[PDB]
Amino acid sequence: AMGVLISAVGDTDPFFHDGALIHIARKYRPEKVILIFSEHTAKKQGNIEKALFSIAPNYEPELIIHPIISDNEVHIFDVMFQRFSDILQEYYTKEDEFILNLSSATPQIKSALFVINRLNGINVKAVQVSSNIDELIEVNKDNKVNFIDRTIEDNAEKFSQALLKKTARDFIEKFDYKAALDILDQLSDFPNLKSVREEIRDVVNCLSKQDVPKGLRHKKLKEEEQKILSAYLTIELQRERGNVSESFIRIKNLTEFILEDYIKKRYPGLISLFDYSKLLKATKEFKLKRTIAPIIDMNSSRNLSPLDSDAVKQLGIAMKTLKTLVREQYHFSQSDFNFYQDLNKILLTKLN
Amino acid sequence: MGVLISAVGDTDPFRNFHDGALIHIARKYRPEKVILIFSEHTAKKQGNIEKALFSIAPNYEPELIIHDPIISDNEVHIFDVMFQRFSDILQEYYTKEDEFILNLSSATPQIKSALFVINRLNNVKAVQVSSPDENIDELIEVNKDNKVNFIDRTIEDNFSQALLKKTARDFIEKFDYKAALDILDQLSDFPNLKSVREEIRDVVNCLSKQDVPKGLRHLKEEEQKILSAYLTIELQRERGNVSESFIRIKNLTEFILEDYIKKRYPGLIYLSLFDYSKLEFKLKRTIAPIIDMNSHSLSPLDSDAVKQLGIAMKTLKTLVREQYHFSQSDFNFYQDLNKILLTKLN
Repeated sequence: AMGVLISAVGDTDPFFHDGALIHIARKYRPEKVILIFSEHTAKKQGNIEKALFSIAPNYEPELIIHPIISDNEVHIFDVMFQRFSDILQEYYTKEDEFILNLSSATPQIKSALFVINRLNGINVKAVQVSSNIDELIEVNKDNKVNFIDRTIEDNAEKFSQALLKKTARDFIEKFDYKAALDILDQLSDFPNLKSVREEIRDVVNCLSKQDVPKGLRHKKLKEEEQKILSAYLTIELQRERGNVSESFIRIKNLTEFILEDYIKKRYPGLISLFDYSKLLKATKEFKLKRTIAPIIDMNSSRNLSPLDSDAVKQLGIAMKTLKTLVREQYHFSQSDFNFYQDLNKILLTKLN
Repeated sequence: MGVLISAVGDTDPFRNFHDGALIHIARKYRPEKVILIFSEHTAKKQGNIEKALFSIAPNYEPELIIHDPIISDNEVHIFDVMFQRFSDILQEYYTKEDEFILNLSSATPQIKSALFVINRLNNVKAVQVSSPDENIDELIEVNKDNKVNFIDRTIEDNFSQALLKKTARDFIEKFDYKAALDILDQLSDFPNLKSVREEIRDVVNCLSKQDVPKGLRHLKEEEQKILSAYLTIELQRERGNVSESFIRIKNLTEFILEDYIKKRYPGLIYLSLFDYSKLEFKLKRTIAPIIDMNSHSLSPLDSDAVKQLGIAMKTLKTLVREQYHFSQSDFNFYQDLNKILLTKLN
């Protein structure tokens, strides 16, 4: 990797103490002295060099002269950004660092450098500087090894990630872990990366597989619990999203899973929903038939290739009878019915 | 409402022959809310700026907002300081309903920079006006651009939205309509925007309730369905919802194997797939894999089952095309819609 200072050369460069460029270049000690001079920054072409080189021998750089800058369009706003946005675009800096040495030059440039660096969503440093050719280049106030380095970098989020974060966040809170996941995998290194990713990752993987997610692998009463929880929220979570045709499947599963669970106990089996429906009466069932009814009104009603509109309610009304249904047959908890709410709350706040 | 948050700089109106940034910019884009945050120096020309503004032309005098806090002359040349000072100013009136211009010309250059910084970083726009006390009427009357016909050198340049766009692209390119939708939903107005959304929405809506997308509605009535369901199943596999495939495939075969014996011999004898498997010695060798997926209890799918979710897809795929001639002109619908969509977004 090498360091390229994609920095211009205004009135300040190169000159008791040196100029932002001199300092900028001198302090960061790079391997690419990118210089995009302008109409006035012609003159300084001559000495600017003599400065950069003559600072210290046996420390030789790349001094690449930039399309001269536009003696008129060097105080033009959007132009400044357009030129520079290109200038940055030129040397993409795949595996090197850009020294956006935007401390010196014409206002527009300075502003523009910043907006570039600050915008520029990747590893590229934006920088500032706080305030006889060979003659001056001898008595330079920072012409030694151990000098007061006034160079101080920006150290921002890049703001690229900002949108990324926000935009990925809104999905996690939107209940869309798949969305969130992808968002996140784009996101460049960040502490709470692992915890966001790893978390999202475990949630993702688990859901698809049809296992308990190995996060909500809580101390439940065997598979029947974990799975019974895992499903119970697979449908809930699901219903949260969109898949209003997922419900039917999930429910009709559980509607059975538990249906067979209770039947397995009361009147030990001793052998569809109509198998439930019939079994309900004769086999120590009465109150369960009321419960299991609407549940079994949806599954039969659901059944062509059309989709009713009262079903959009029947789904809802199905859920309460499926939530309520499970609470009875198994005594879970609202503390353990927040699995993902927690996940989201730990998650969201881990994002922040 | 169009409300420009303009600085109150020294070269205000009375800035030579032509009109002066503030008043200049203001006229050009005729705003309804002439937002002005005036600092210590510019505090003098507080009244004048009112005269010129209003005296620019009648039947177009907006309610101007004198900035709530006086600007301090310690933040004149103030670099980042003004950036903050700006940062808050913008935040004060988010007015996502309305739109804003950040007058490039304003006053101290730092405040300028900030005004830019504010605008670049992130609904409201801004453009400066390229170059050429107590005058009052003297200034206004003999104004060099003080007449309806004037040269509009106030020309502004034209990021986050772009980034969001691409962000939302990939989702469409991943075949995630909900995603794409979302990132669109928030997105602002654009030329393709309507269509990119409109279709997206119709496809989500179309996929939502058991019906067939507007586009996909081009075959007979049912054939639309028999097929318009399939691509459902195909879209499924795309985004790893393996769980959905089984019941789609299942519903698929039988919706067809039945709608195939409807005419090839009405028969009576829910009609389970086990029933169809009995009722065509040749057919009963092609729909074997679909009957292989017949045989869970809250349990998961072993590594192998994900294969079955595939051989069956080849079972149902070839099953679709065989019994109904459709052609790869159909089962590219979404392959195209991607390309239409993506082309569109461009």
